[PDB]
Amino acid sequence: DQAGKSPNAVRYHGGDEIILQGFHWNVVREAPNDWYNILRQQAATIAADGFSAIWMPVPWRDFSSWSDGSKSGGGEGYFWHDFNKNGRYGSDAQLRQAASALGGAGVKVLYDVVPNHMNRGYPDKEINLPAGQGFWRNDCADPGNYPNDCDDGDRFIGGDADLNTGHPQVYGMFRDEFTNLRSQYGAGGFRFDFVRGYAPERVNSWMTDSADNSFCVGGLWKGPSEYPNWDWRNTASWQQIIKDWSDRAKCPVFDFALKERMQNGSIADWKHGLNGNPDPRWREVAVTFVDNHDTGYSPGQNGGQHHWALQDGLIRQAYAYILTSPGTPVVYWDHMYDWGYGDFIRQLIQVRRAAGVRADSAISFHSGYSGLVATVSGSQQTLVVALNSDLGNPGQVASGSFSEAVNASNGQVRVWRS
Ligand SMILES: OC[C@H]1O[C@H](O[C@H]2[C@H](O)[C@@H](O)[C@@H](O[C@H]3[C@H](O)[C@@H](O)[C@@H](O[C@H]4[C@H](O)[C@@H](O)[C@@H](O)O[C@@H]4CO)O[C@@H]3CO)O[C@@H]2CO)[C@H](O)[C@@H](O)[C@@H]1O
Ligand SMILES: [Ca+2]
Ligand SMILES: [Ca+2]
Repeated sequence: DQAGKSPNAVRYHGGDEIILQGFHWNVVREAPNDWYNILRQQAATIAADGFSAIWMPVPWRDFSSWSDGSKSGGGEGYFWHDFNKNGRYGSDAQLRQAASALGGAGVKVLYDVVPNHMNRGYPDKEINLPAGQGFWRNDCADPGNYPNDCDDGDRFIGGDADLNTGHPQVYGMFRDEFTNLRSQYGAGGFRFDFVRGYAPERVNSWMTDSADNSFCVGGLWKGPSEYPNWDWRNTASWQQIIKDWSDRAKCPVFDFALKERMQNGSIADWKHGLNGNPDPRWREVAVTFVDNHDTGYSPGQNGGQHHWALQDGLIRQAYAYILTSPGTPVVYWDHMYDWGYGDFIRQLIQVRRAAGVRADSAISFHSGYSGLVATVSGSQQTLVVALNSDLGNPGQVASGSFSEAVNASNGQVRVWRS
């Protein structure tokens, strides 16, 4: 495990990570208080599958609850009330065992942290911040979903649960918890939640103070049309918007540019995600994914959230693309362990590693065929990737002696290594 910072000091940890999102939206409903026991038990498997890191659910207990017609949710971690680790995923004790088992097997533990808001209203909690002290966004005049004097970012829905993460005491509180996660819960890094909610610069601060040399990733889902008309971002590409967050937080960022192309364009247009960017300083900070707990389905109730789900006819192509290309790939728990894509994914992980493909590896796109046709310059081998293409042989697009590495879905997924 190579471990440095990128050339622009972004915390990509060697640019060689392969991450597993370790949960789906309905875990708290399907394996109540049993999730950490399940991970402990699966640690060796996760490690053998080839993952170098795992994105853990929020560790802070969440006993929230909501209902919206047929829709229902709560307890998943995004509306926590305390730093107490005895939540719906399992106890503190189990968490410790789980992180220890993962860590021992050589899988880094990345915690999902939610600094933007908390469950203000929860009656029995250990963290009680009174009103009128500047701790809350709503301590200030709250015009609309725009930064206010009590919160330098967007608000979460109503904004009544928004924290002034910039308040010296609120900042300090998060900072200590981050340090706590690293020293007693074996944190090798963090996934920063709802990043649009507070300044990017705060994320760099936090990382600097508690885990400067760790891995970090920001979850920024905000399209151009959500910025004010006068803002440059209102006219920028998805790529520019996320790259800008990354420059400021000094953390890799989820590639929502690739996700939007996967949902709205053709497979040939997948080349316009951050990860396909010709400048290595651009593509290396991209954290690729096919679906997450928000965008995809989940086993159980209501099929989870499925806000921007990738259709099944493209799941193999999508994994083939992310696992063989630049940026840092993320595998969704369900595709891997629930839905039967596990074998195919395992094969690609092996291909990626044998080729020595990394965050900054070069990628070239070949124009004369149908589908996506790309040449990837791994540090050990060159890969030719042809997805839903009329390409006949790797030699039509690259110099060298190629061997078939992968051939799935009636040749819709073809990968060759030199
Ligand atoms: O007190 C503040 C607000 O509280 C109430 O909001 C409810 C919402 O209406 C519910 O829908 C729900 O919210 C979920 C959200 O549905 C779910 O997607 C998840 O969101 C995360 C997301 O996973 C994550 O990836 C990330 O980037 O950001 C999101 C926020 O962290 O989790 C949310 C919280 O559980 O629950 C909230 C609170 O219970 C109320 O309705 C509002 O009026 C009020 O302002
Ligand atoms: Ca690394
Ligand atoms: Ca906010």
